[PDB]
Amino acid sequence: KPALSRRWIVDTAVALMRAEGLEKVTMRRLAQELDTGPASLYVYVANTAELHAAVLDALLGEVDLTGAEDWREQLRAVLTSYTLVLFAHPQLARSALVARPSGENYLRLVERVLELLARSGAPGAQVAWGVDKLLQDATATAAEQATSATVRALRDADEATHPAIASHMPLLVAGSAHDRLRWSFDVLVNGITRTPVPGPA
Amino acid sequence: KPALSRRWIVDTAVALMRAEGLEKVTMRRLAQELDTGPASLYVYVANTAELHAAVLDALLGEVDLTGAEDWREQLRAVLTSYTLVLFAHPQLARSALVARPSGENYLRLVERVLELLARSGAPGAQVAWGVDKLLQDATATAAEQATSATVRALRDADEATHPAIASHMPLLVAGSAHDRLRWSFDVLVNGITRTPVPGPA
Repeated sequence: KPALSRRWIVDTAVALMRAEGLEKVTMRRLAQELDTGPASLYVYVANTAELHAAVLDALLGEVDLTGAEDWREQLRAVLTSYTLVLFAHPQLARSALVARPSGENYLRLVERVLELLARSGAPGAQVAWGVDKLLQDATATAAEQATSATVRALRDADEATHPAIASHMPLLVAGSAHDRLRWSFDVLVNGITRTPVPGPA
Repeated sequence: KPALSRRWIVDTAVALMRAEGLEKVTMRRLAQELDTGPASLYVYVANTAELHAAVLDALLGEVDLTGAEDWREQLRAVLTSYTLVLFAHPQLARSALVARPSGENYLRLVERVLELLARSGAPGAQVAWGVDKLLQDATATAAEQATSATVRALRDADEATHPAIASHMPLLVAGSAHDRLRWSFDVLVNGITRTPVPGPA
């Protein structure tokens, strides 16, 4: 008869993942693990993605929101360590696009990314929409990591029929995921700081 | 005894999705539908994500690679219609992060995005890495669409404990998915055109 809590449920999910994978972390396997039914757990975590999000949140307590002073380089460091936790758990990146974390560690990540980005001097609307974009970008890139046919098809596209593709090969398919992430960080920071957020559609 | 082909398998997947959803489009339901076994299909489509990618490719024949002359506005139009097909099929966006399409329609989308982006005058490395980023960005945003706890937690963060969050509310959670996508298109184009791609790590 111990009382069911959100904390206990997620601590159990975390332990289940480390012991058995994450493919094993289902609401039914968790209900069984807590000697209760799925309906009980659903009041705390509403679905699989909320549950993966809570587990991701837990894992984000490891990331350094202190340092490894100025803002762009330290921004890049936090976004990298966020990304490195996602690369360790690509299914959590995949689920984070369906439902983002909402626990203390994620709120702390966001507070910090916002703090650093804000030092750029850019207007507040751009820092607010920007940190969403910097987070979504790392998450989308970690999503693509193994838990290619496109690359083959691009190499085989005919210069005659697809001249823009031929024109841009080998670079269209070149670079490490690290190289691409070094580049889109700069692309995004440069764009975020320079692009005003318009009013309502 | 009709001969099995990639085209036939995918045309069947497409018909199965329209009739029954997409949750129903599995390799086993498809093998059954073609009076054959899963092993036969795997030579053509290696997994679920390759299969979703082929179905996404099919659906991309609808997108306008003609127009709705100059480059930035027409770029925005193609990326929008790509995005609108993804918003209709969010699980295809989700799977497209795991395995991108590789068929004729996707190669045509890429050829065209590349053509338009290239008119910016930006160096070729930036147009090559840029169209990947413009595509990944629309795909990540469509992934987040329903096939929030974060928003509640941000509204409830204490000014005292999370001042950067309070500072950036309501905008941190404001805007339509349309508003956000109008903005990141500009953010990305502005950044892509202005950020050189470095050499090897």
